[PDB]
Amino acid sequence: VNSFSGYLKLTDNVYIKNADIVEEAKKVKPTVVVNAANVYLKHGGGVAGALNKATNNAMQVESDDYIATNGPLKVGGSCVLSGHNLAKHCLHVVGPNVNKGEDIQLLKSAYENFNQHEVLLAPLLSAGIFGADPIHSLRVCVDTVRTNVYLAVFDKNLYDKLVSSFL
Ligand SMILES: Cc1c(Cl)cc(S(=O)(=O)NNC(=O)c2ccccc2O)cc1Cl
Repeated sequence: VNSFSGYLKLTDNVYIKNADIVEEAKKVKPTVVVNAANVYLKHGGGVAGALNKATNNAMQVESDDYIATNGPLKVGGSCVLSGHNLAKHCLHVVGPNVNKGEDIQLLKSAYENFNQHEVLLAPLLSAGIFGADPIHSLRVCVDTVRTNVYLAVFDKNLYDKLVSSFL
């Protein structure tokens, strides 16, 4: 039993809801919140911009030190950093950005990072400003992630579309 509330059960381990991931994280304080990161951990917009704003820019400060030490992530890769006031940990995961021309096949590799964590609050990877079809992202999520994933979808119209088309 965990503290997530109001989710629709899509599969054995995947749950989906219309929610602002920032507000969901602040309320649930999950062990792991997933950020829709880029390879530079520059949290300017989209989900990353919103998560970073909620930490009063502390996520960005921590991230800049991480990059200065380690260099950029790989597309499809991840790193674990602090969750600040939102979660115990933040798993920064880089899905391919379609508005950059990156290979959508890397979306499966990106979701594989979720399997290192028993329970996660997460957005759909590569959705939104990353340019991929959120329906496809959901399919890859369900077919790749084996741990318990709670997907927060900000847009109510998109949430409704995501449920009604799910196979
Ligand atoms: C960067 C990013 C990611 Cl990676 C994931 C999500 S989401 O999982 O909340 N889905 N939402 C959408 O695709 C969307 C599309 C068109 C208009 C509004 C939308 O909200 C949002 C964002 Cl901005």
